[PDB]
Amino acid sequence: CQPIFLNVLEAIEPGVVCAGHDNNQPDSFAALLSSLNELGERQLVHVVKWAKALPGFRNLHVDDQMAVIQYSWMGLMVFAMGWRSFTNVNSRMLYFAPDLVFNEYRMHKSRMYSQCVRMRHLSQEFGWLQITPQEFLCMKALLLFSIIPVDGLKNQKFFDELRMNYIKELDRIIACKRKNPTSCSRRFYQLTKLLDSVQPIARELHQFTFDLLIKSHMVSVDFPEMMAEIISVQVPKILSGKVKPIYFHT
Ligand SMILES: C[C@]12CCC(=O)C[C@@H]1CC[C@@H]1[C@@H]2CC[C@]2(C)[C@@H](O)CC[C@@H]12
Ligand SMILES: O=Cc1ccccc1O
Repeated sequence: CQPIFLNVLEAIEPGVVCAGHDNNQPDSFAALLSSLNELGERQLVHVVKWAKALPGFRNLHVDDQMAVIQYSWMGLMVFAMGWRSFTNVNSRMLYFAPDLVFNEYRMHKSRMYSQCVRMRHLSQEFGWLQITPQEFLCMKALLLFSIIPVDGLKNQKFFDELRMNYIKELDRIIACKRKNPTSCSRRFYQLTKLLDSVQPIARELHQFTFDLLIKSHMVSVDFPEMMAEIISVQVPKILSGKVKPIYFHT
C-alpha cells in the first residue's frame, strides 16, 4: 500500500466555489455571462493554488508554470464542470456552481447554446464510460499539461518529463484493476479519446469569450481583472495558432 500519487490528487482537489449570482432576479444575457466571468476569476485562483500543489509542477520554470495555467484554465474548468454535472444532476444540467446551474432555458439565454450542449455531451461520457473518481482526477491533472506553444516552453525538457510521468500514472490506475492486457489497452484507448474530445470544446469557448470581451461594453458585460488580461493576451495566441493542444490520436 503506497498510492502516493493518488493520495495527493485527492488531497489537493479544490472545494466548492460559488459565483455569487442573483438567482432571485429574472435571467438576462448580461447578468448570466458576468456571473460566469466572476466564477472564472474565482476558479482561476483555486486552480493556481491547485496546480502549484501538484507533484513535480514546481520543477517547471517560473514562467512556464504561469504559461500552462494561462493556456489550459479553460479546459481544466470545463472537465471539472462536466464531472460535477454528472455526479450531481446526472448530466441533466450544467452544474457550473451551486448558485449557477444552467438549464435548457439558460443555455439559450447565454447565447452559447451549441457550446453548452457539447459540454453536456462530455458530461454524459462520464456515465457511458463508467469513469471512476480516481480516473477523473488523473485525467484532469493531465489536462494541465495538454497545451503548449508550438515553439515550446522555456524549459520544454522538464515539461515532457512531467507529462510522461502523469501519463504513466494513468496506466497504473487502469492496470491496478484489470487483469488481462485486452482490458487495459482498450481502457487506455477510451480514456485518451475522452481527453482529446475536450480540446475541441475548449477552443469553441476560447473564441466565444474573446469576441465577447471585444463587445463587452456593447452588451454590458463585466470582465474581472485577470479575466480581461488573460483573454486579450494569452487566449489570442491559441486562436492564432501560436499555442496548440496535445492530442493523443489524430
Ligand atoms: C470557465 C467557466 C467558469 C468555470 C466553470 O465552471 C466552467 C465554465 C465554462 C464556460 C466559461 C466560464 C467562464 C467565463 C466564460 C469564459 C464566458 O466568457 C464564456 C465561456 C465562459
Ligand atoms: O513560446 C514559448 C513559451 C510560451 C509560454 C511560456 C514559455 C515559453 O517559452
